[PDB]
Amino acid sequence: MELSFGARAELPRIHPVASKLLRLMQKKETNLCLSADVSLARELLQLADALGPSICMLKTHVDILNDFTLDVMKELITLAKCHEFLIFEDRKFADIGNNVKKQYEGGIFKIASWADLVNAHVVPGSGVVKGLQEVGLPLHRGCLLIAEMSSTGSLATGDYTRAAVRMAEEHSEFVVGFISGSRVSMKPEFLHLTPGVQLEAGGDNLGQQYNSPQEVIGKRGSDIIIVGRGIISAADRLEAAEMYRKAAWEAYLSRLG
Amino acid sequence: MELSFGARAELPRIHPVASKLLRLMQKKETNLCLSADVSLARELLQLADALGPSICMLKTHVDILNDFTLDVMKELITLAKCHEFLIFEDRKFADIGNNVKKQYEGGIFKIASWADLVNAHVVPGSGVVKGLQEVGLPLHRGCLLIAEMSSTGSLATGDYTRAAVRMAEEHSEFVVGFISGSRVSMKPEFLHLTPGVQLEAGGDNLGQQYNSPQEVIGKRGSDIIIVGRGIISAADRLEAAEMYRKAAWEAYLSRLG
Ligand SMILES: O=c1ccn([C@H]2C[C@H](O)[C@@H](COP(=O)(O)O)O2)c(=O)[nH]1
Ligand SMILES: O=c1ccn([C@H]2C[C@H](O)[C@@H](COP(=O)(O)O)O2)c(=O)[nH]1
Ligand code: PRO
Ligand code: PRO
Repeated sequence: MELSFGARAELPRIHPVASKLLRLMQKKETNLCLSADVSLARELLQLADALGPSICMLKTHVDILNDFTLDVMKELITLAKCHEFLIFEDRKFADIGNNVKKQYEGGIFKIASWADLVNAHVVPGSGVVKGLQEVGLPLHRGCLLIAEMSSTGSLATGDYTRAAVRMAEEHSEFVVGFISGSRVSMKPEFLHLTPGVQLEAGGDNLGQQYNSPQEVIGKRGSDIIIVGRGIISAADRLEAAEMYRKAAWEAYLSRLG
Repeated sequence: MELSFGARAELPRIHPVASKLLRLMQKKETNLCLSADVSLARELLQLADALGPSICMLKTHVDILNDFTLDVMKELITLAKCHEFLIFEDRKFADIGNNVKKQYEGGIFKIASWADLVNAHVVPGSGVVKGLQEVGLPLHRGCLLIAEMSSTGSLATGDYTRAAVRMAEEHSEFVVGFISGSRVSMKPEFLHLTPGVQLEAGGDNLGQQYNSPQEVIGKRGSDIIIVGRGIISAADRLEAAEMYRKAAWEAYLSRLG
């Protein structure tokens, strides 16, 4: 009884941000999130424009953007609306509730003003979600909980993963899914996004480990692949994005049957 | 065989940042870290100047500082040198190694350029330390690992805490201690800093829980208290800082015997 992305977008308990995302995934035949891990605004915006049609989401990394301004984010929003993708900020919210509330809304980045999605670690307990929600729910935003990590020695396993799933399921008005390596929730309203993805086997020199789109979407049951260096270190980033999109999309279609 | 702060500063395996910190704690009779959770540079700098003599450390929160500039941090460094306290940035590094390396060195904040200490969550595995170390060791910086958290529902317990201690003990060239609620390492070279501290019992509305300086330094064996609202919401923040300093210092002296 596995539903297509387009049918999941209509589920009774679906969050509006998840619904918007699932609808554009189905329309564009993409379940690829670009991890835009670049330090220059011009490169961020040129990638967003050229790859926009091929992606369902762009993961920003504002903490490394040397020439960040709120105007850069305005131009990114224009591209996101034009090409139809969501903006997901990488910042790892992972503090007591009172702190994440202020980190999400304020400072120089004003993340909640432009990010459709943010992610949080569950280690502080559910106050991390409650603090974020106090800013995000009035703004009609969503959050992803980090239930598993792709890196060597990850402690997001076993009971920790189970606690992340429970915290999501109990905060479904704001939490729309997970960063995970696999399907972790049985409820189809939740999105599973998986980083640590490359076409070829391997890793990096600092604990990253890769699995293929076919493995993580097809066998492990995740919904979306998050891809950084597999695309951004390639010469032709458009062609690379298309190879990842086609891989993730076919893997989804084959599992759906 | 519990050693004073001044003797711990001379231990063979002590990290230079820890040694500097332990020496000024002993000299100034303070084991208080101010959590400067304010949004205005003028308030940050006025607190740093007036409370500098009473603290061993100031925990900055640059992600909420509405008028951050690197010049603000230069003026903070002048005060830190004048009054003799370390600068500890609150940012919860909690990503794969390749990402934390860039987050620590770059973007608009350039944290490694001005922060003596940073803290990291251990959930990603030891790549989080290896990535930070690649920037921090050349800069002669130190790191604290979050082994326990003060908030309700914290998952930093049991095997997770044990993994944080092992990761610290195996990366002693860069990791100088812990954010924890108690002594977690038996090795006296490591510093234990404890947030969630107030003179009175209670908590906040978003999962924070408080224990007293006497409990966390005296009974639980921690070295330093981290105090935010107990000081910054008080009318006279200097008097409040002095009450917390005297509480934490006496608790340390009584345990030492
Ligand atoms: O468990 C996690 C959570 C986030 N990520 C983030 C970190 C980076 O920004 C991307 C992965 O980038 P890549 O260049 O594909 O290795 O996703 C991760 O790789 N693993
Ligand atoms: O486990 C932790 C780790 C960091 N903190 C940080 C969060 C805040 O910046 C301070 C606590 O501030 P306070 O106002 O004293 O509740 O320390 C914490 O409270 N608990
Ligand atoms: O056999 C394997 O696991 C890998 C997957 C990507 C290419 N070959
Ligand atoms: O009895 C207690 O635990 C609390 C501690 C702070 C003041 N009274």
